Amino acid sequence: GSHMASMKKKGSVVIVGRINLSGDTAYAQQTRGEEGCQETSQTGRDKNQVEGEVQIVSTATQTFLATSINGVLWTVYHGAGTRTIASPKGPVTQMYTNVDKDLVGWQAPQGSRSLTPCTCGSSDLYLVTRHADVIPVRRRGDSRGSLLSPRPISYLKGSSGGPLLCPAGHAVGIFKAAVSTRGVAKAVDFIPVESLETTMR
Ligand SMILES: *[C@](O)(C(=O)NC1CC1)[C@H](CCC)NC(=O)[C@@H]1[C@H]2CCC[C@H]2CN1C(=O)[C@@H](NC(=O)[C@@H](NC(=O)c1cnccn1)C1CCCCC1)C(C)(C)C
Ligand SMILES: [Zn+2]
Repeated sequence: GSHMASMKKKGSVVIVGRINLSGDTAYAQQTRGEEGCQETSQTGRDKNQVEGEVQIVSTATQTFLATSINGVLWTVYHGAGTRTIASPKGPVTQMYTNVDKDLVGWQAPQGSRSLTPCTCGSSDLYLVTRHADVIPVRRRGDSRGSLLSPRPISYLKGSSGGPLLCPAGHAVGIFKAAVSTRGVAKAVDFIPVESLETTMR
């Protein structure tokens, strides 16, 4: 048995900022502070204006990224689980959930802009991090790329759910995991955009 009246609900994922890629300079903007984020996670009611393609999102314990592609805001299952996302009308249920792909998605919030999937086949990629660094990555397989400049794994913490882009700024993948050796990230693992496209039909 258990006491049902005291069973808690998981909070919603909350948009707390964005990585601004609109100009000549990439930079992180915060749109909600910690107290606001906590309240909004509980109510699921977020009246803030959303802008841009890459959102900074938070659960109760973690902060990471979510990326709009083709009208869906995507992130990683290992970060978001099955959580709703906060919105002006209250919590919004996931439109896609796939633990096997490590992928989730919600309808893209009004005001967001979407990336278009890459069609050029370029293996010269750019990873956008949660601190708005744009890091060159050479594609090494369907779901792997090598960092041109290896970094401590700390550099990539919080970037899960962010985009890998081709030279034309189209979406190639969603960053999911670092391949690390003695704390140094030499490569990255990602969910290829073709996998998102199959999920969408
Ligand atoms: C991302 O979720 C994030 O931004 N999280 C912060 C809290 C909000 C995070 C970004 C990492 C820089 N991703 C992860 O933590 C992923 C997820 C994927 C499912 C489990 C976790 C683990 N993870 C990783 O990136 C890990 N990497 C690995 O487990 C790789 N293995 C190794 O690096 C390794 C090293 N020595 C011996 C054996 N293995 C594997 C390699 C094969 C492909 C998948 C990843 C860590 C260790 C956290 C970087
Ligand atoms: Zn492209």
